[PDB]
Amino acid sequence: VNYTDEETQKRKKEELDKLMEPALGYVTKIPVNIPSVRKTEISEIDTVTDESLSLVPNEDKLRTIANENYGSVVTKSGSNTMNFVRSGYTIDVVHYGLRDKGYVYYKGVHPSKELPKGNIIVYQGEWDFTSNADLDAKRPNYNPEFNGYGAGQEVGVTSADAKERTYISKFNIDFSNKKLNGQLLTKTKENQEKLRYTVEANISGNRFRGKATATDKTDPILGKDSEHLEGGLYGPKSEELAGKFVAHDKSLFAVFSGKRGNDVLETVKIIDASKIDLTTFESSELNNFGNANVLIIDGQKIDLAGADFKNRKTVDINGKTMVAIACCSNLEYMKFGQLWQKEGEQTKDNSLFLQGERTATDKIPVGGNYKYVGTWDALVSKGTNWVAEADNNRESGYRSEFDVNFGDKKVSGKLFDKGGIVPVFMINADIKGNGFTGTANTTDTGFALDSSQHGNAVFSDIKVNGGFYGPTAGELGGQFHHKSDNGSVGAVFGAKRQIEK
Repeated sequence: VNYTDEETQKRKKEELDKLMEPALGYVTKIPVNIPSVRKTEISEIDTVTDESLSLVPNEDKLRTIANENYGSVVTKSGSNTMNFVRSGYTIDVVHYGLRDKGYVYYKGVHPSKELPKGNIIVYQGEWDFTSNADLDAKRPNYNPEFNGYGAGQEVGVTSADAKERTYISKFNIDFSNKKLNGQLLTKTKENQEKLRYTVEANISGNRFRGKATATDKTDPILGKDSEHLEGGLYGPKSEELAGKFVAHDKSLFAVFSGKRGNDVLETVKIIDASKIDLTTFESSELNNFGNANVLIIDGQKIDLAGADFKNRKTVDINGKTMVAIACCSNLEYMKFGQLWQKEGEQTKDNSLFLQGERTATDKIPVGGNYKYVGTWDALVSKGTNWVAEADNNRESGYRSEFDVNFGDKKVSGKLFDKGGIVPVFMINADIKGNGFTGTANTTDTGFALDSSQHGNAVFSDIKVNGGFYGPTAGELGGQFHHKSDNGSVGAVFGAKRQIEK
């Protein structure tokens, strides 16, 4: 007898919900019935963490099984059309028996940090799917759509098993309203299109969450709705998208991909997420899906929220032990802080990081003068290392204070050492869109690294990049960095808008 875990509808729902988590990609295994069971649901749905488009998920393992047992692996990725996303399958087309038949997947690169400012933008692409395996699901021994005897009965049937059919996808993305509609079609050799699903989703960050509605509930393979469709926009300015949905009965796993035309569109930043390497003082980008309170390292997530003012989070990723100090608890829409790899008592790859969810451009205050109070993190290196570490002291801590004039579109700021009553860094920037750009300066003679003859640090007009974050730009953050021989600095800062008592 075949004993399996009883699952409540609750548990099932939760399991589906967990699949809605953003990721670079997803991949599932095509269900193959063991001889004793009549039905095998889709279940092995794994996230994808690798950032290489050329790497096809589990094509390695499938190749292997196609080697030991003889085998013929065919891989469809849509690599000849897409630049940032890959979707499709890798499948042993000569499959028999009980070994792996293959996998269906999507994956992407550079989760978009810029979106088209508005309007409806069309994305065209393709989609693929795998069914579950079921003997008692009225799947015909001859299928007019899918090759072979009893497709979908013992082994999941895929888009690869389709008789002279192409599986096209079309999307309308309303960037003004952050809504998304779409059609998944099947075109025949006679160039006749058949709608199979319609999709609807809402956009948060660079991800969209919604549903796929099966247009023909009488279809034994493609006839079940999905309330669990999730995907993302990929490419620096949302050039492409890819995503997936799962049928509510786990009887279908579909992936899809789209790409917009060449019409040059005005974009807007929605996400800031980068790090400054504290030994080269270069700034690199971080992957991020629009949630500033999560840090994406090597395709795996790290929650930064905590009960303290700032919080230390230690997470193991690919053997690498990562430690991140993330500030602050009063910042709902941004985080910044320290990030390194733990090497026993040593620490490598030291870096500062900043993340924030940019305010809607049309929601930036047109006028008014506001104070922003927060803190900062920094490393200055000139023979010795001066350091700023985020804290909760408004009076004598490592303060950061900001006067924002939304009328004159200017930002003035002071970055204090602790105890000091004069700032060691001074920021002047100009507001454009939902960001600001400027300069950080030391005083004419700068500030001392250690409190004679200990050195003085001096920095002239270092580029400052920053943004406003939150629904109404009530939070602000920024970074600056510079490496030379007369001295180097990496710094990130964050501040919360004030009201007077």
